[PDB]
Amino acid sequence: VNSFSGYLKLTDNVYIKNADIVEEAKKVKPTVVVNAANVYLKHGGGVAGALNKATNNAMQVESDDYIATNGPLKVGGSCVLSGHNLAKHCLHVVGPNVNKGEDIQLLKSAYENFNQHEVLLAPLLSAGIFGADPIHSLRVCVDTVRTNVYLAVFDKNLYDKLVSSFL
Ligand SMILES: NC(=O)c1cnccn1
Repeated sequence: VNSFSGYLKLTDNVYIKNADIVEEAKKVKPTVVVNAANVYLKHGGGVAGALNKATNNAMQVESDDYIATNGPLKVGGSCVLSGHNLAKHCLHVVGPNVNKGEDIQLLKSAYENFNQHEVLLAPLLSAGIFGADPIHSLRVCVDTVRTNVYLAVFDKNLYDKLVSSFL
């Protein structure tokens, strides 16, 4: 049993809810929250901007030190950093950004990072300002992630479309 509440069960391991991932993280304090990161860990907008704002910019300070030491992530890659006030850990995962012309086939590689964690609170990778079709992102998630993932969808309209179109 875990603390996640109000989720619709899509599969054996994938759950979904219409929710603000910041508000959900603040309530649950999950072991892992996933950030929709870019390779530079520049948390300017979308899930990343909202998560970083909720940490009072501590996520960005930590991230800048990580990049200064290690250099940029790969598209499809990830790193584990602090979850600050939101979670124990933040898994920063880089999905392809369609608005930068990145290979959508890298979305499966991105979701494979989730398999290193038994339970996660996450957004749909490459959705929102990353430009991918969120229906596609949910299908790749279900077909790739084997660990238990609780998906928070910010938009109510999109949530209802994801549920009502789910195969
Ligand atoms: N939870 C949010 O504030 C958020 C903002 N932008 C995109 C997705 N989620």
